[PDB]
Amino acid sequence: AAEIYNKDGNKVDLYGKAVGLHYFSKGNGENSYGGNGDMTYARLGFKGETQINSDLTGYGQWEYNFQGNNSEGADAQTGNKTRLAFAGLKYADVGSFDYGRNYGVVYDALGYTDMLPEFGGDTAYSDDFFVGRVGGVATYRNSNFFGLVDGLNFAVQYLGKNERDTARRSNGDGVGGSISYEYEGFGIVGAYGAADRTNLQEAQPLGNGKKAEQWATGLKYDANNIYLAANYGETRNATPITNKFTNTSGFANKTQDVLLVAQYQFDFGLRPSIAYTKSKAKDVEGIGDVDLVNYFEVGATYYFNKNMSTYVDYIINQIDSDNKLGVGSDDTVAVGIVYQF
Amino acid sequence: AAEIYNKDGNKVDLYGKAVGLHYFSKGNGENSYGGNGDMTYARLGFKGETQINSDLTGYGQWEYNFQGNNSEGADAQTGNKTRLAFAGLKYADVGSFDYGRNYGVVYDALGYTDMLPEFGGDTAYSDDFFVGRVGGVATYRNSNFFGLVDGLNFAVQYLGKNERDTARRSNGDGVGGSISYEYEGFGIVGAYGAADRTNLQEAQPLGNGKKAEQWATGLKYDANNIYLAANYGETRNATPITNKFTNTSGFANKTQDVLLVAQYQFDFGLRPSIAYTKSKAKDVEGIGDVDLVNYFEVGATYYFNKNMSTYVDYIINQIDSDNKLGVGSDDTVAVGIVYQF
Amino acid sequence: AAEIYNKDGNKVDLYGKAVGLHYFSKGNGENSYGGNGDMTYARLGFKGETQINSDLTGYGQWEYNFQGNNSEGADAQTGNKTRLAFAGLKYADVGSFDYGRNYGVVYDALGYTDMLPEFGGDTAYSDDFFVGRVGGVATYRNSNFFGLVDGLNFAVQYLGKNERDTARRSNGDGVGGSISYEYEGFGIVGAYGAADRTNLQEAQPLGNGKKAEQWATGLKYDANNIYLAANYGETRNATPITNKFTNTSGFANKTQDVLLVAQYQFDFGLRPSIAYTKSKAKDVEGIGDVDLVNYFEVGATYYFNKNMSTYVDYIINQIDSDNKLGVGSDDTVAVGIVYQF
Ligand SMILES: CCCCCCCCOCCOCCOCCO
Ligand SMILES: CCCCCCCCOCCOCCOCCO
Ligand SMILES: CCCCCCCCOCCOCCOCCO
Ligand SMILES: CCCCCCCCOCCOCCOCCO
Ligand SMILES: CCCCCCCCOCCOCCOCCO
Ligand SMILES: CCCCCCCCOCCOCCOCCO
Ligand SMILES: [Mg+2]
Ligand SMILES: [Mg+2]
Ligand SMILES: [Mg+2]
Ligand code: NA
Ligand code: NA
Ligand code: NA
Repeated sequence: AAEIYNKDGNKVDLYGKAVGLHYFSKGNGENSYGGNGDMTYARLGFKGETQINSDLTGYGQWEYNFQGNNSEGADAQTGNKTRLAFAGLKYADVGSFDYGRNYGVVYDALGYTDMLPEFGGDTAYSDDFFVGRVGGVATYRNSNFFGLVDGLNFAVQYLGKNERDTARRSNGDGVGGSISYEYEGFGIVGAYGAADRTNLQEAQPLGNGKKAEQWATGLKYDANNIYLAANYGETRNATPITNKFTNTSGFANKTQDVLLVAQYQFDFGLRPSIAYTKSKAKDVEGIGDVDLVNYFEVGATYYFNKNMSTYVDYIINQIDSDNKLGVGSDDTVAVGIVYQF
Repeated sequence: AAEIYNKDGNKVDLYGKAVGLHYFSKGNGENSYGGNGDMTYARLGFKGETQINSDLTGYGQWEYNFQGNNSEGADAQTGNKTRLAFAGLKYADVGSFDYGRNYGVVYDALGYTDMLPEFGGDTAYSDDFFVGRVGGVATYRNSNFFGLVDGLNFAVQYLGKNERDTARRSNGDGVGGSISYEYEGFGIVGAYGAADRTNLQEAQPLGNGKKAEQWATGLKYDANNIYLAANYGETRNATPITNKFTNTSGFANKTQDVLLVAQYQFDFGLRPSIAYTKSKAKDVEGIGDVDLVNYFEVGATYYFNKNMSTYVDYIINQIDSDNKLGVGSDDTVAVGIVYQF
Repeated sequence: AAEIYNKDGNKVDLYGKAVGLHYFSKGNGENSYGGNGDMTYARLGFKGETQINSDLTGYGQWEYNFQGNNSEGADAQTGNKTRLAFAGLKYADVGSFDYGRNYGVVYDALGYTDMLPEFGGDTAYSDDFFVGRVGGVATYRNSNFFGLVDGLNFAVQYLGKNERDTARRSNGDGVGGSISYEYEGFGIVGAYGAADRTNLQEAQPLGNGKKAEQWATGLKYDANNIYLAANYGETRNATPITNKFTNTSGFANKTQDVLLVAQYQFDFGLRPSIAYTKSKAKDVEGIGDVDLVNYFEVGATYYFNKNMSTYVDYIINQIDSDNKLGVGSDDTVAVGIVYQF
């Protein structure tokens, strides 16, 4: 970001990017992984930190998504939203605490493989308990275990109920945590969270139970110009799904999720990527097992410098044309050009 | 704010804050003063001023509210809006003039008690003629009476008609003004404004008449680490109300409004607050007298520095369970953590 | 704008303005050129550029419109939108390429007369193929013809299909280009673009054909404190129209468009303006010829400096009261005060 202020212990960055982005899929993209057409968007945000005393810092962050693929007519606001808005306090060797809209603690694990040029991170749904950005989350984090164990971190998070007007975007009270260890270029992590479901969620035809659960483990290697990561995750009554045939909606009673990525960064800027993502629903009403996501990725980002890049991301979709939920089976390739600051 | 530009007589500040905020009320908060659940939000704005010559400055300001308690789904924009957008000119000892969306001149008085950690300021409704932020307002202000009387200020404001698609947010043409005097830590102020009502407003079942009127007086003391203030106000056909029982809506034929606040700022950061707010509707159709607001406040803000604070604000709601308009009778307590720049 | 960052070859400007703005027209403005009432708005944007090496720069830009004439109620978002969002690369003497939401290439011509204090530029519709801002546009530009011919520029633009939920805001694939030559204070330009229409567009009662076409030529003189410009343009199946009598909608089978402007900039700040704009629809179903726009403009901007200005813009509307499409026939005058940075 661009440091717009640095005095008296307070630093503030404005940050953002403009992403010229286009998806190419068969026909109207209706049956594809990512869709088709212009997908241009921009981001803007601020990130501030104040040194309160030697041991205490305060911080806050806000981040917004502005779609650049809408007309200036009545659809102008489609897909626009606040991504993050939180504030907190960090006290040396004791931990940090923040509250607001922020990443759910299971993303402490899922973030490991969420590194593809355009796609990937498919199981880190927004407004989905602990796996993505979510509102009303209070998060305690500790780095290097009170300063005693270098590389050992943990987090505990309280998720406050959000009774919204859709089952998809709602949640009940919940709690979760994570622990990670980093060592010589490697990181390993485990995260788990459980929460009440709301009545509206329970009322949906797909998915059954009073609690939602999510956990994931991850390994990454991030050194020597290589980035390699693997996630496994499982969820109960937590992953949102829709049956396009019956026009029903709800949550998968269970999923088993696998994500893999490998990338290499050449000195001259090129960063090729390959990945695999498979999210498998189980015990789905009227169906049993059904794939939600299943693809191989081949892509590349070319970095001109830390402000400018382009990329192509090809998704070789393995979902078949007779997927029992109606999941699209066609490939999608994204091409993007990115200015960021 | 953060000064992002200062050359050739032009200074521009970017400013903002991230407010992690949660309300706690009985049950679903449906019958409470403030509601219940996550209430996180962020603000962003700019404020600019150009020195045109020795005697003339130009200025402009824009300010936005981004809710942080919405999902990234279809409710993403709920409660998002521009709070201020105006530009003006100030000519030494003659006065300033600005036009756009800005505070109505009666807020020159009501601002005195609008100082609680989270709540308070209940009668300074937005889009309500002269008491809060409102669109299309042209405002002339004079400080120290043409430079002749230190501490003596006055304002005159023309309110342009806003025919909106709700009675609640509309207004006709109007005019108002205020005068204030500050002396040795004290301020006293009086403000009055009157405006035409629109046909849509006249058509509502609650409230009757062709003119809306609002006035308020205020005293404050702001010195020696103390802040104490009192407002009295009266309105005619101006305060918006709803009868939850009859599902009718409109404006109170009259209100009488009292707001009191007392705060003390300790050197180490703590700023306790106590307050009282009672807004009383009179001659309401089918009812006569009915309280709209009636509570005692006890709260505190802890300031770490000028960038970081936390607060708790407890509203001891005195509205009774049989309030004839259906006003909520339950208490609400807010807890907030704030980073601002 | 305000340069918020300048290190390592990357420069970023934050920019914006607050425009206090009011329109005055007969009655409710329903039958006027511009409407009536408060029209205050604000703009915010960023514009970045990174020097990648001696010959290569990357850049990005985002720009937003925040209306300041809405209430903070349910109409809060009306007329808010992203105006621009794109990123690109410029390689010395070879050209630049950008993609995202940007000006259609025919605006390379229409921009010449789009210089009035408040109005004007009437044929540069947004989301209208090549004449205004539009989504999904890939644009190649060359300055000084590969460095061989000073003042000679050209552009080629690919317009990607946007199938939106309104005919008005949609378009099919298209291509266009422009060429301009500047010399001794003068500029001349020609621009043309053609694109497929979508099925939804073809389905509208007004307008008939599979292709939309737009072209325009322009001359400007911009020197010696004078600004004078002329545009001529023609369109096929491209200009959006509505018959208020039949409540039908679509596109004009053809238009012929003329825009003229002349302005002079006095040293002390005053910049008077006169203009003429006439857009004439032809072969309109059930009507034949009908004027869409037809007015003379007289106005002035007073510049205090590069940050602060005021203006008045008077539109002498020549549309007659029996216009066969229901186009408003009444005058409109805008008064504005502008702070910008
Ligand atoms: C002390 C550190 C705490 C780390 C807790 C997590 C341990 C597991 O390592 C996760 C490696 O990824 C494995 C992905 O397959 C998952 C199958 O169960
Ligand atoms: C870290 C990730 C490791 C994964 C290895 C990636 C290999 C790329 O996969 C190529 C599979 O092509 C199969 C083509 O099927 C098309 C059927 O319609
Ligand atoms: C020369 C300065 C002009 C000030 C005009 C206002 C005078 C009144 O003082 C306001 C003090 O608050 C009293 C609150 O009770 C109101 C009851 O009427
Ligand atoms: C500047 C303000 C001066 C106001 C003094 C504030 C005193 C705090 O009020 C405490 C009242 O408690 C009454 C409890 O009733 C509960 C009934 O459900
Ligand atoms: C080599 C430079 C290329 C320029 C191509 C455009 C040439 C025409 O000049 C445009 C002057 O405005 C005339 C407006 O009337 C239009 C009537 O046809
Ligand atoms: C560069 C532009 C050159 C155009 C010259 C502008 C002259 C201003 O026009 C004055 C026309 O007034 C006609 C009044 O009709 C009113 C009927 O309701
Ligand atoms: Mg279950
Ligand atoms: Mg009355
Ligand atoms: Mg035709
Ligand atoms: Na169910
Ligand atoms: Na009435
Ligand atoms: Na047609």
